[PDB]
Amino acid sequence: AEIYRKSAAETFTQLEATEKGLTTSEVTKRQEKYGFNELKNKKKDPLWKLFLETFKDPMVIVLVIAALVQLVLGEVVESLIIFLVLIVNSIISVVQTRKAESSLDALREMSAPVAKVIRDGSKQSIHARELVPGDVVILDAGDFVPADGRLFESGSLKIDEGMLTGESEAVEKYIDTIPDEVGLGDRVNMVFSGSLVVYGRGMFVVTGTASETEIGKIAGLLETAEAKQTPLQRKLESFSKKLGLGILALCVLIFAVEAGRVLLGDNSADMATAILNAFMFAVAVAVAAIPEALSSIVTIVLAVGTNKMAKQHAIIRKLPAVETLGSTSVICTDKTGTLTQNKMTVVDYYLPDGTKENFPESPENWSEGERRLIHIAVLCNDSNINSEGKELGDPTEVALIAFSNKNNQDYNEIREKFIREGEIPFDSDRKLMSTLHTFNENKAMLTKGGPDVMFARCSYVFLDGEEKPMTEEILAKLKETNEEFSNQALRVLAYGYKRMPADTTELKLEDEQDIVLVGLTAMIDPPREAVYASIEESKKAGIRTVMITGDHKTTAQAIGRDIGLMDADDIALTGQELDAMPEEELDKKLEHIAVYARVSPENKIRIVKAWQKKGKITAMTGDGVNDAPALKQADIGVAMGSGTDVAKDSAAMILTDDNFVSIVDAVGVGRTVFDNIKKSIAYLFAGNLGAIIAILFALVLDWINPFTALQLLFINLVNDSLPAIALGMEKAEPDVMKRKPRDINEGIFAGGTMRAVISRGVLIGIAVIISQYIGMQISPEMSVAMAFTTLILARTLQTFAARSNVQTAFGAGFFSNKYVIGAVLLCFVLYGITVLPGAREIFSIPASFGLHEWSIAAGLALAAVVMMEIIKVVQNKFFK
Ligand code: BEF
Ligand SMILES: [Mg+2]
Repeated sequence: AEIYRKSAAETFTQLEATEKGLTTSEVTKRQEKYGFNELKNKKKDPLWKLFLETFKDPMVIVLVIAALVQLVLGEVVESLIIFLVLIVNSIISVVQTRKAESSLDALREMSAPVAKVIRDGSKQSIHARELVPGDVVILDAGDFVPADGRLFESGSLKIDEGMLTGESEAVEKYIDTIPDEVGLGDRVNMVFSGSLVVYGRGMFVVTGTASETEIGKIAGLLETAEAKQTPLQRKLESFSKKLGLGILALCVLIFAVEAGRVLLGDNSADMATAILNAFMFAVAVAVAAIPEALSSIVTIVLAVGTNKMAKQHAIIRKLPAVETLGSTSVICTDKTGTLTQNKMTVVDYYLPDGTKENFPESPENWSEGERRLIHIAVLCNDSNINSEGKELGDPTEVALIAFSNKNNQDYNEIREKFIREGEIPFDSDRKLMSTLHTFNENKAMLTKGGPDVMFARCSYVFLDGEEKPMTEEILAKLKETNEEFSNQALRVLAYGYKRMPADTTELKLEDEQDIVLVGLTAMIDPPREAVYASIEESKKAGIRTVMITGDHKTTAQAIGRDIGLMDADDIALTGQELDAMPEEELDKKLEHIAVYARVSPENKIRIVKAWQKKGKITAMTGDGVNDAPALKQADIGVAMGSGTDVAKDSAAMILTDDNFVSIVDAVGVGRTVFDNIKKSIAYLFAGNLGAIIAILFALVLDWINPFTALQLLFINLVNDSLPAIALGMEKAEPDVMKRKPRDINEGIFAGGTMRAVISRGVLIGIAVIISQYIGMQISPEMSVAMAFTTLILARTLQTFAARSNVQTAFGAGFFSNKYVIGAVLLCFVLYGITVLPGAREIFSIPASFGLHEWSIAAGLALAAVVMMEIIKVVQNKFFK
């Protein structure tokens, strides 16, 4: 924050080193003191730590207590089933946590393997690991920067600072000390570790190593990035705490009821039998209320959504990440490589003849001026594309010839038509290269460079021909066009041709006057064709989009206004302004600011953290290294296929096809996934509530347990899991994309879903109560069998009613959800397996369970479902 401001001698004196180098004793003492230039990998959570962390869930705690109670009671099989369920849930959660945590290693491969360091007066290829502040490193083209440092001798050095600015653009490096504070991407006189050197030679003095570097700061932010809780995960945690409190209250009520039946009853009833009955009732309540298959069902629905969006070439590493997309309220975005294609292109153009909007794609129909413009654009080129669009040098020349080829006019044919006869490379202050290649029977010299230099050098122009050198009207029009392009943040290069000499004798400075401007071409990183549609859909979906980019203020403003991110002539927030902004000021000015420019990776993490502080599920989407801290910090991080590997790892999603529409598609798929998950959880907990009501009513009447532990485990694991998955297979709501993002504190049972849960559970419990009463009219074992049958069949047929909370199954399509019908049929098969003579004893179903008792129980379950439909109709007609 101060090294770049200080002079080269000042920072040399600060580090106690000279330009010659440092001795071996000094370098080894400085290596032993805060040395070891490398990104220390985080030890990260071991497997056992994650295992014990997964055991802190209230549902897991209640299930563990129930399993221990069953093991003490002698129910070895049911306790082992509960233990296996807990093992499966913990394994699933730990696997998901490991997949999320795979966003590690910080990509230390970005750091250079070697480093040309002059040590003890000798130049050696010392490995970048053994580098210390004070070490003087020589840089050349194609050499990764080993450590952060300040320039003191650099000859036309250019560094691809694509891991802070996020752009593969060769940033020019000058040794002059910066007198004023500049942004992290504008530090001209300071190299940064992990940034490739594109062109030129340089030699700097290291000022930072390991975590003190900017890539070190990025690695530190990645390591300290908060493991965000998924909105489904946080809703389930809150409802799990509530359900654990409710189950503890239910067990307290059970023990109090039994203690009352003993103390207020008679001394004949032994304490041991009553306490044993209380323990069985409490463990049955725990098993029933806790959905043992809930984690598996949620994981399966999330995997279904992940596969659905992987069909669109968007790999979602984290299973809850699709849900996190569904609950997204803010989409933070990078510009270079994420909004734009990270490929410079020519978008606009101008000639004194005029501008025909879009450049014609037919060279046969091309005008003379346009043809000469393209010619003096291609034959003066520096880059090339030969195989699979391989880029030769700077993206500016690549942009020029890509625009030339995009008009169905291959540049290679023109280059072979007009052989190069000498050229001058870039001359720093002289932006004009002015190649002197011989043309077709004209021997005209062609030039290309910056706007201002071209306009100052020449006075002629190509209006219709060799126009007389007047410089008022054409100059005004040219300047107006250039200023308009600059206001559009369009990079401008002006080209011309001179032919007076027609000799081409030497290759040196020539008559830089009278180059006869024929036109100039605009240039910018254009937004992806899918970006505008994605922005329009996100705004229609209530999701605001925020641009966080390393580009200058002008380019970010132009891109935001191009895609409708900002208002008319809005003002973006520079990275410097954000750095000078206290967190309170940023929070006060967060909704109003929609585009951030010239930001550092820590600035991106700061913006994402601030947006998450406002209770909004932030969707940071990026492709560069600078986005990786923000990708990890965001609740959902979205990467691109062409983005860097660290950005792909740090982001939950990876758009392999770089389709920005896939981001809004993921938002919609996640909304549908959360609707289906809420349907499945509502169904599971309505069945659980029915079982709980039946058990409590049996308790208060001194009745036998409606369902044993094995029966409840079977229902919750194989007879509710399949219908819950089927309801997770539900079709998308018609207005799934028009809904505002769901509240982060909405709760799992909200917006009429709690009412449906309560009604369905109450009716299921009432049916099981009536069935148990009818069974007790026969025998307690018959009561258990018929209560279990009624509960299992009511929960099987509850799939139809749980499809929608306002529209009945008869009216939403009874067979529209083929998964629901398949799950209902398979649950019928499973229940028929239960009433098999061999398996009757396992499910406490006596051999006397005749077809009359089955008919009564099945009719009670069907009446429960019919009354559930009737209650749904009464609810959506009367009160909402
Ligand atoms: F590469 Be970006 F636009 F931060
Ligand atoms: Mg980028």
